[PDB]
Amino acid sequence: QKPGETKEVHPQLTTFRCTKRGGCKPATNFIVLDSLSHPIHRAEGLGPGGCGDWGNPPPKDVCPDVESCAKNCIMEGIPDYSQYGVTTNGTSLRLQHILPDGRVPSPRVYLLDKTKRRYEMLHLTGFEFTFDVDATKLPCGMNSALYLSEMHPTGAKSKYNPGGAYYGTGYCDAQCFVTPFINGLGNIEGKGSCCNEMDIWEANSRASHVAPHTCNKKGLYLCEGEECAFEGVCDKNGCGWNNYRVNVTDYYGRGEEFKVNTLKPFTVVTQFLANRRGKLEKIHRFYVQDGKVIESFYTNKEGVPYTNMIDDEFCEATGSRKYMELGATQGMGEALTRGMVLAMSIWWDQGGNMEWLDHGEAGPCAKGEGAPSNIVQVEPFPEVTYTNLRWGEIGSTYQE
Ligand SMILES: *[C@@H]1O[C@H](CO)[C@@H](O)[C@H](O)[C@H]1NC(C)=O
Ligand SMILES: *[C@@H]1O[C@H](CO)[C@@H](O)[C@H](O)[C@H]1NC(C)=O
Repeated sequence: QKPGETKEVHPQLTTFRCTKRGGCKPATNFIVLDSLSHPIHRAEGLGPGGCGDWGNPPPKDVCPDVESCAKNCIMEGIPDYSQYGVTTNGTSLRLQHILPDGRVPSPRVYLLDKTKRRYEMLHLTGFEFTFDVDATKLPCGMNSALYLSEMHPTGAKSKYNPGGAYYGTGYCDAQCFVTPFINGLGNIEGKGSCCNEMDIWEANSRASHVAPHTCNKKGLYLCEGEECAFEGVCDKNGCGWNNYRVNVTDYYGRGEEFKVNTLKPFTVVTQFLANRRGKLEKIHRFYVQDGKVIESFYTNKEGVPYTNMIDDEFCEATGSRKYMELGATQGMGEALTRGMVLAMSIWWDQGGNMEWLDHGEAGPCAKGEGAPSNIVQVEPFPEVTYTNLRWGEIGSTYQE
Protein backbone atom coordinates (compact mmCIF):
# COMPACT_ATOMS: atom_id res chain seq x y z
CA GLN A 1 0.00 0.00 0.00
CA LYS A 2 1.09 3.58 -0.71
CA PRO A 3 2.75 5.42 2.21
CA GLY A 4 0.61 8.21 3.74
CA GLU A 5 1.73 11.59 5.12
CA THR A 6 1.95 10.54 8.86
CA LYS A 7 5.64 10.32 10.09
CA GLU A 8 6.97 6.79 10.92
CA VAL A 9 9.14 7.10 14.15
CA HIS A 10 11.05 3.79 14.58
CA PRO A 11 12.25 2.97 18.12
CA GLN A 12 16.09 2.72 18.27
CA LEU A 13 17.46 -0.56 19.74
CA THR A 14 21.17 -1.12 20.57
CA THR A 15 22.26 -4.74 19.81
CA PHE A 16 25.66 -6.50 19.81
CA ARG A 17 28.01 -8.40 17.43
CA CYS A 18 30.20 -10.86 19.36
CA THR A 19 33.64 -12.50 18.80
CA LYS A 20 35.95 -14.47 21.11
CA ARG A 21 38.83 -11.95 20.49
CA GLY A 22 36.75 -8.69 20.64
CA GLY A 23 33.82 -9.48 23.01
CA CYS A 24 30.34 -7.93 22.41
CA LYS A 25 30.45 -4.63 20.38
CA PRO A 26 27.34 -2.46 20.25
CA ALA A 27 25.49 -1.75 16.92
CA THR A 28 22.50 0.50 16.00
CA ASN A 29 19.23 -1.18 14.88
CA PHE A 30 15.62 0.10 14.59
CA ILE A 31 12.22 -1.63 15.18
CA VAL A 32 9.33 -1.62 12.64
CA LEU A 33 5.76 -2.93 13.14
CA ASP A 34 4.28 -5.22 10.50
CA SER A 35 2.99 -3.19 7.48
CA LEU A 36 -0.61 -4.53 7.95
CA SER A 37 -0.51 -3.36 11.66
CA HIS A 38 -0.09 0.23 10.38
CA PRO A 39 -3.34 2.16 9.81
CA ILE A 40 -4.45 1.20 6.27
CA HIS A 41 -7.32 3.29 4.77
CA ARG A 42 -8.75 4.34 1.34
CA ALA A 43 -7.13 7.31 -0.42
CA GLU A 44 -8.25 10.99 -0.29
CA GLY A 45 -11.50 11.40 -2.35
CA LEU A 46 -12.60 7.71 -1.98
CA GLY A 47 -15.44 6.76 0.40
CA PRO A 48 -14.05 5.49 3.75
CA GLY A 49 -13.51 1.76 4.24
CA GLY A 50 -10.81 -0.89 4.53
CA CYS A 51 -8.26 -2.46 2.23
CA GLY A 52 -8.71 -6.00 3.60
CA ASP A 53 -8.42 -8.06 6.80
CA TRP A 54 -6.08 -10.96 7.71
CA GLY A 55 -7.15 -14.07 5.69
CA ASN A 56 -8.73 -12.10 2.79
CA PRO A 57 -7.64 -10.78 -0.57
CA PRO A 58 -7.93 -6.99 -0.82
CA PRO A 59 -11.33 -5.55 -1.89
CA LYS A 60 -12.47 -5.80 -5.57
CA ASP A 61 -13.74 -2.15 -5.65
CA VAL A 62 -10.45 -0.28 -4.87
CA CYS A 63 -8.05 -3.22 -5.67
CA PRO A 64 -9.17 -4.77 -9.02
CA ASP A 65 -5.41 -4.96 -9.89
CA VAL A 66 -1.99 -4.22 -8.28
CA GLU A 67 -1.73 -0.72 -9.85
CA SER A 68 -5.19 0.42 -8.51
CA CYS A 69 -4.54 -1.10 -5.05
CA ALA A 70 -1.13 0.73 -4.96
CA LYS A 71 -2.80 4.17 -5.38
CA ASN A 72 -6.21 3.63 -3.60
CA CYS A 73 -4.90 1.96 -0.34
CA ILE A 74 -2.78 4.24 1.96
CA MET A 75 -0.49 2.89 4.78
CA GLU A 76 0.05 5.64 7.42
CA GLY A 77 3.25 6.00 9.42
CA ILE A 78 3.07 5.38 13.21
CA PRO A 79 4.60 8.36 14.99
CA ASP A 80 4.23 6.79 18.52
CA TYR A 81 4.97 3.03 18.75
CA SER A 82 3.91 2.98 22.47
CA GLN A 83 0.28 3.14 21.16
CA TYR A 84 0.95 -0.39 19.79
CA GLY A 85 2.71 -1.69 22.95
CA VAL A 86 6.20 -1.34 21.44
CA THR A 87 8.89 0.48 23.46
CA THR A 88 12.72 0.34 23.49
CA ASN A 89 15.10 1.46 26.27
CA GLY A 90 18.85 1.24 25.38
CA THR A 91 19.23 -2.51 24.61
CA SER A 92 15.68 -3.55 25.84
CA LEU A 93 12.57 -4.17 23.64
CA ARG A 94 9.27 -4.34 25.58
CA LEU A 95 6.22 -5.87 23.80
CA GLN A 96 2.85 -5.29 25.57
CA HIS A 97 0.07 -7.69 24.51
CA ILE A 98 -2.64 -5.58 26.29
CA LEU A 99 -2.23 -1.86 27.16
CA PRO A 100 -3.36 -0.35 30.51
CA ASP A 101 -6.35 1.23 28.65
CA GLY A 102 -7.70 -2.13 27.35
CA ARG A 103 -6.45 -2.23 23.72
CA VAL A 104 -4.89 -5.56 22.48
CA PRO A 105 -2.27 -4.54 19.90
CA SER A 106 -0.50 -8.02 20.04
CA PRO A 107 2.50 -6.43 18.27
CA ARG A 108 4.79 -8.14 15.69
CA VAL A 109 8.06 -6.25 14.87
CA TYR A 110 11.11 -6.78 12.60
CA LEU A 111 14.72 -5.60 13.20
CA LEU A 112 15.87 -2.94 10.68
CA ASP A 113 19.56 -2.05 10.00
CA LYS A 114 20.85 1.43 10.91
CA THR A 115 19.62 2.91 7.51
CA LYS A 116 15.93 1.98 8.47
CA ARG A 117 15.46 0.97 4.76
CA ARG A 118 16.65 -2.67 4.87
CA TYR A 119 16.11 -5.49 7.39
CA GLU A 120 19.20 -6.55 9.39
CA MET A 121 19.96 -9.84 7.53
CA LEU A 122 21.11 -12.50 10.06
CA HIS A 123 23.34 -15.34 8.65
CA LEU A 124 23.36 -17.71 11.64
CA THR A 125 24.57 -21.10 10.22
CA GLY A 126 27.88 -21.73 12.15
CA PHE A 127 27.07 -18.93 14.67
CA GLU A 128 25.10 -18.34 17.88
CA PHE A 129 22.15 -16.00 18.73
CA THR A 130 21.63 -14.99 22.38
CA PHE A 131 19.16 -12.75 24.27
CA ASP A 132 18.09 -11.94 27.81
CA VAL A 133 14.33 -12.43 28.57
CA ASP A 134 11.80 -11.57 31.29
CA ALA A 135 9.02 -14.21 30.89
CA THR A 136 7.38 -13.58 34.34
CA LYS A 137 4.20 -11.90 32.90
CA LEU A 138 3.50 -14.72 30.36
CA PRO A 139 0.99 -17.27 31.68
CA CYS A 140 -0.40 -20.38 30.08
CA GLY A 141 -1.65 -19.76 26.50
CA MET A 142 0.59 -16.66 25.88
CA ASN A 143 3.21 -16.95 23.08
CA SER A 144 6.29 -14.65 23.24
CA ALA A 145 8.04 -15.33 19.92
CA LEU A 146 11.53 -14.51 18.57
CA TYR A 147 12.15 -16.08 15.17
CA LEU A 148 13.47 -15.69 11.67
CA SER A 149 11.58 -15.53 8.37
CA GLU A 150 13.12 -15.55 4.88
CA MET A 151 11.70 -12.11 3.98
CA HIS A 152 13.20 -9.94 1.19
CA PRO A 153 15.85 -7.56 2.67
CA THR A 154 14.11 -4.33 1.43
CA GLY A 155 10.61 -5.75 2.12
CA ALA A 156 10.51 -6.26 -1.70
CA LYS A 157 10.68 -2.49 -2.29
CA SER A 158 9.34 -1.94 -5.86
CA LYS A 159 7.52 0.55 -8.12
CA TYR A 160 4.08 -0.17 -6.45
CA ASN A 161 5.70 -0.86 -2.95
CA PRO A 162 7.77 2.32 -2.40
CA GLY A 163 7.42 1.90 1.40
CA GLY A 164 9.39 -1.42 1.77
CA ALA A 165 11.12 -2.46 5.06
CA TYR A 166 10.81 1.14 6.38
CA TYR A 167 7.04 0.27 6.77
CA GLY A 168 7.53 -3.45 7.58
CA THR A 169 6.37 -4.99 4.19
CA GLY A 170 7.16 -8.55 3.01
CA TYR A 171 6.18 -10.76 6.02
CA CYS A 172 5.96 -14.56 5.37
CA ASP A 173 6.15 -17.71 7.55
CA ALA A 174 5.62 -21.48 7.24
CA GLN A 175 1.76 -21.15 7.67
CA CYS A 176 1.31 -19.74 4.08
CA PHE A 177 -1.44 -17.37 5.40
CA VAL A 178 -3.53 -15.27 2.97
CA THR A 179 -2.95 -11.50 3.64
CA PRO A 180 -4.47 -8.68 1.55
CA PHE A 181 -0.92 -7.38 0.78
CA ILE A 182 2.13 -9.60 0.09
CA ASN A 183 5.52 -7.88 -0.63
CA GLY A 184 3.59 -4.54 -0.18
CA LEU A 185 1.39 -5.40 -3.26
CA GLY A 186 -2.37 -6.14 -3.40
CA ASN A 187 -2.76 -9.95 -3.20
CA ILE A 188 -5.40 -9.81 -6.04
CA GLU A 189 -5.49 -13.66 -6.50
CA GLY A 190 -5.64 -14.29 -2.68
CA LYS A 191 -2.46 -16.49 -2.53
CA GLY A 192 -0.63 -17.48 0.70
CA SER A 193 2.71 -15.95 1.92
CA CYS A 194 5.19 -18.88 2.39
CA CYS A 195 8.82 -18.93 3.52
CA ASN A 196 11.35 -20.88 5.67
CA GLU A 197 10.86 -19.88 9.30
CA MET A 198 13.24 -20.73 12.21
CA ASP A 199 11.43 -20.48 15.60
CA ILE A 200 14.35 -19.68 17.93
CA TRP A 201 11.98 -18.91 20.82
CA GLU A 202 8.24 -19.61 21.39
CA ALA A 203 7.68 -19.56 25.14
CA ASN A 204 5.82 -18.40 28.21
CA SER A 205 6.69 -18.83 31.95
CA ARG A 206 5.31 -22.48 31.72
CA ALA A 207 6.98 -23.92 28.51
CA SER A 208 9.88 -23.27 26.04
CA HIS A 209 9.70 -24.43 22.40
CA VAL A 210 12.33 -24.32 19.62
CA ALA A 211 11.30 -25.33 16.10
CA PRO A 212 12.79 -25.08 12.65
CA HIS A 213 10.21 -25.03 9.76
CA THR A 214 11.37 -25.91 6.18
CA CYS A 215 9.80 -24.89 2.82
CA ASN A 216 10.95 -26.29 -0.58
CA LYS A 217 11.12 -22.69 -1.90
CA LYS A 218 13.80 -20.00 -1.58
CA GLY A 219 12.51 -16.67 -0.23
CA LEU A 220 8.83 -15.63 -0.09
CA TYR A 221 6.69 -17.91 -2.29
CA LEU A 222 3.08 -17.00 -3.25
CA CYS A 223 1.20 -20.35 -2.94
CA GLU A 224 -2.19 -21.28 -4.54
CA GLY A 225 -4.58 -24.18 -3.72
CA GLU A 226 -2.98 -27.32 -2.20
CA GLU A 227 0.50 -25.58 -2.10
CA CYS A 228 -0.79 -23.59 0.99
CA ALA A 229 -2.18 -26.79 2.72
CA PHE A 230 -0.56 -29.28 5.18
CA GLU A 231 0.82 -31.40 2.21
CA GLY A 232 2.01 -28.26 0.38
CA VAL A 233 5.28 -26.31 0.05
CA CYS A 234 5.82 -25.55 3.81
CA ASP A 235 6.13 -27.42 7.12
CA LYS A 236 3.33 -26.00 9.33
CA ASN A 237 4.14 -28.09 12.45
CA GLY A 238 7.96 -27.74 12.41
CA CYS A 239 10.41 -30.06 14.25
CA GLY A 240 9.44 -29.22 17.85
CA TRP A 241 11.98 -29.17 20.74
CA ASN A 242 10.44 -28.88 24.26
CA ASN A 243 11.63 -30.67 27.46
CA TYR A 244 7.99 -31.74 28.21
CA ARG A 245 7.55 -33.45 24.79
CA VAL A 246 10.67 -35.64 25.53
CA ASN A 247 9.44 -36.53 29.03
CA VAL A 248 11.68 -34.15 31.05
CA THR A 249 9.34 -32.24 33.42
CA ASP A 250 11.62 -30.36 35.89
CA TYR A 251 13.80 -28.27 33.44
CA TYR A 252 11.75 -25.06 32.83
CA GLY A 253 9.00 -23.34 34.93
CA ARG A 254 7.74 -21.04 37.72
CA GLY A 255 9.91 -21.60 40.82
CA GLU A 256 13.09 -22.99 42.44
CA GLU A 257 12.17 -26.66 41.60
CA PHE A 258 12.86 -25.97 37.84
CA LYS A 259 16.47 -25.57 36.51
CA VAL A 260 15.35 -22.42 34.53
CA ASN A 261 13.21 -20.51 37.09
CA THR A 262 10.80 -18.37 34.91
CA LEU A 263 10.07 -16.17 38.00
CA LYS A 264 13.49 -14.54 37.45
CA PRO A 265 15.18 -13.22 34.28
CA PHE A 266 17.48 -15.50 32.25
CA THR A 267 19.58 -15.73 29.04
CA VAL A 268 18.73 -17.93 26.05
CA VAL A 269 21.60 -19.23 23.84
CA THR A 270 20.99 -20.89 20.45
CA GLN A 271 23.93 -22.40 18.48
CA PHE A 272 23.57 -23.34 14.76
CA LEU A 273 26.29 -26.09 14.49
CA ALA A 274 27.53 -26.77 10.94
CA ASN A 275 29.97 -29.25 9.32
CA ARG A 276 33.20 -28.43 7.34
CA ARG A 277 31.06 -27.83 4.15
CA GLY A 278 29.00 -25.12 6.00
CA LYS A 279 25.81 -27.36 6.19
CA LEU A 280 23.68 -27.15 9.36
CA GLU A 281 23.57 -30.43 11.35
CA LYS A 282 22.53 -29.53 14.94
CA ILE A 283 20.59 -26.75 16.77
CA HIS A 284 21.79 -26.53 20.41
CA ARG A 285 19.74 -24.62 23.04
CA PHE A 286 21.03 -23.86 26.56
CA TYR A 287 20.28 -21.17 29.21
CA VAL A 288 22.18 -19.01 31.70
CA GLN A 289 20.63 -17.87 35.03
CA ASP A 290 22.18 -16.31 38.17
CA GLY A 291 25.62 -16.34 36.45
CA LYS A 292 25.53 -20.12 35.71
CA VAL A 293 25.20 -22.11 32.47
CA ILE A 294 22.21 -24.51 32.45
CA GLU A 295 23.10 -27.18 29.86
CA SER A 296 20.30 -28.59 27.68
CA PHE A 297 18.33 -31.61 28.94
CA TYR A 298 18.81 -34.93 27.15
CA THR A 299 15.70 -36.61 25.61
CA ASN A 300 14.18 -39.11 28.12
CA LYS A 301 11.46 -40.89 26.17
CA GLU A 302 11.06 -44.45 24.77
CA GLY A 303 11.34 -44.43 20.95
CA VAL A 304 13.13 -41.02 20.91
CA PRO A 305 16.85 -40.86 19.98
CA TYR A 306 18.87 -39.94 23.11
CA THR A 307 20.10 -36.39 22.18
CA ASN A 308 20.62 -32.91 23.70
CA MET A 309 20.31 -31.12 20.29
CA ILE A 310 17.86 -30.94 17.33
CA ASP A 311 19.01 -32.97 14.30
CA ASP A 312 17.60 -35.06 11.45
CA GLU A 313 17.62 -38.29 13.59
CA PHE A 314 15.50 -36.69 16.39
CA CYS A 315 13.18 -34.93 13.83
CA GLU A 316 12.45 -38.15 11.69
CA ALA A 317 12.00 -40.10 14.99
CA THR A 318 9.46 -37.61 16.47
CA GLY A 319 7.18 -37.67 13.38
CA SER A 320 8.32 -34.40 11.63
CA ARG A 321 7.55 -35.73 8.12
CA LYS A 322 7.06 -32.46 6.12
CA TYR A 323 10.16 -30.97 7.94
CA MET A 324 12.27 -33.91 6.52
CA GLU A 325 10.48 -33.96 3.08
CA LEU A 326 10.85 -30.18 2.44
CA GLY A 327 14.67 -30.08 3.13
CA ALA A 328 15.31 -31.18 6.78
CA THR A 329 18.08 -29.58 8.98
CA GLN A 330 20.31 -29.00 5.90
CA GLY A 331 17.47 -27.11 4.03
CA MET A 332 16.79 -24.94 7.15
CA GLY A 333 20.56 -24.16 7.28
CA GLU A 334 20.55 -23.06 3.64
CA ALA A 335 17.78 -20.46 4.34
CA LEU A 336 19.75 -19.31 7.46
CA THR A 337 22.93 -19.03 5.24
CA ARG A 338 21.02 -17.01 2.54
CA GLY A 339 19.97 -14.65 5.43
CA MET A 340 16.75 -14.10 7.40
CA VAL A 341 14.88 -11.29 9.12
CA LEU A 342 14.39 -11.27 12.89
CA ALA A 343 10.70 -11.09 13.96
CA MET A 344 9.57 -10.63 17.57
CA SER A 345 5.88 -10.87 18.64
CA ILE A 346 3.44 -11.57 21.49
CA TRP A 347 0.07 -13.23 20.74
CA TRP A 348 -2.70 -15.51 22.16
CA ASP A 349 -4.84 -18.22 20.50
CA GLN A 350 -8.69 -17.80 20.84
CA GLY A 351 -9.15 -21.07 18.84
CA GLY A 352 -6.51 -23.52 20.27
CA ASN A 353 -5.43 -21.82 23.58
CA MET A 354 -1.74 -22.41 22.50
CA GLU A 355 -2.11 -26.08 23.74
CA TRP A 356 0.71 -27.19 21.32
CA LEU A 357 3.04 -24.96 23.47
CA ASP A 358 2.30 -25.67 27.17
CA HIS A 359 -0.55 -28.28 27.58
CA GLY A 360 -0.71 -32.11 27.81
CA GLU A 361 2.48 -33.67 26.35
CA ALA A 362 3.88 -30.03 25.95
CA GLY A 363 3.52 -28.77 29.52
CA PRO A 364 1.70 -28.34 32.84
CA CYS A 365 -1.34 -26.29 31.67
CA ALA A 366 -4.93 -27.62 32.15
CA LYS A 367 -7.67 -27.69 29.41
CA GLY A 368 -9.01 -24.09 29.12
CA GLU A 369 -6.22 -22.54 31.29
CA GLY A 370 -4.71 -20.83 28.18
CA ALA A 371 -8.05 -19.36 26.89
CA PRO A 372 -7.79 -15.54 26.64
CA SER A 373 -10.84 -15.29 29.03
CA ASN A 374 -8.65 -17.09 31.63
CA ILE A 375 -5.24 -15.43 30.71
CA VAL A 376 -6.53 -11.94 31.76
CA GLN A 377 -7.62 -13.27 35.23
CA VAL A 378 -4.07 -14.68 35.79
CA GLU A 379 -2.27 -11.67 34.12
CA PRO A 380 -4.46 -8.71 33.02
CA PHE A 381 -1.47 -7.12 31.07
CA PRO A 382 0.75 -9.83 29.55
CA GLU A 383 4.11 -8.54 28.25
CA VAL A 384 7.63 -9.76 27.34
CA THR A 385 11.01 -7.91 27.40
CA TYR A 386 13.92 -9.01 25.18
CA THR A 387 17.26 -7.47 26.21
CA ASN A 388 20.81 -7.37 24.73
CA LEU A 389 20.13 -9.09 21.38
CA ARG A 390 23.57 -10.37 20.33
CA TRP A 391 24.94 -12.80 17.78
CA GLY A 392 28.31 -14.00 16.51
CA GLU A 393 31.02 -16.57 17.19
CA ILE A 394 30.14 -19.84 18.92
CA GLY A 395 30.97 -19.45 22.66
CA SER A 396 31.42 -15.61 22.52
CA THR A 397 27.89 -14.35 23.50
CA TYR A 398 27.63 -15.25 27.27
CA GLN A 399 29.61 -14.40 30.54
CA GLU A 400 29.80 -17.09 33.32
C1 LIG B 1 15.02 2.43 31.36
O1 LIG B 1 15.21 1.23 32.03
C2 LIG B 1 15.70 1.45 33.36
C3 LIG B 1 15.65 0.14 34.09
O2 LIG B 1 16.96 -0.23 33.80
C4 LIG B 1 14.94 2.49 34.17
O3 LIG B 1 15.83 2.94 35.21
C5 LIG B 1 14.60 3.68 33.29
O4 LIG B 1 13.76 4.60 34.00
C6 LIG B 1 13.98 3.29 31.95
N1 LIG B 1 13.75 4.44 31.09
C7 LIG B 1 12.53 4.82 30.71
C8 LIG B 1 12.52 6.07 29.91
O5 LIG B 1 11.53 4.19 31.02
C1 LIG C 1 9.37 -40.87 31.54
O1 LIG C 1 10.15 -40.36 32.60
C2 LIG C 1 10.39 -41.23 33.70
C3 LIG C 1 11.81 -40.94 34.14
O2 LIG C 1 11.80 -40.09 35.29
C4 LIG C 1 10.27 -42.75 33.41
O3 LIG C 1 9.80 -43.38 34.59
C5 LIG C 1 9.32 -43.12 32.29
O4 LIG C 1 9.50 -44.47 31.87
C6 LIG C 1 9.60 -42.27 31.06
N1 LIG C 1 8.64 -42.63 30.08
C7 LIG C 1 8.90 -42.92 28.84
C8 LIG C 1 7.64 -43.13 28.06
O5 LIG C 1 10.01 -42.99 28.35
